[PDB]
Amino acid sequence: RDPCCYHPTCNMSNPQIC
Repeated sequence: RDPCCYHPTCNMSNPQIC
């Protein structure tokens, strides 16, 4: 998966992935 989507805040900061 995208690295950030395993790390909430990261993907909150990148809705796009997750």
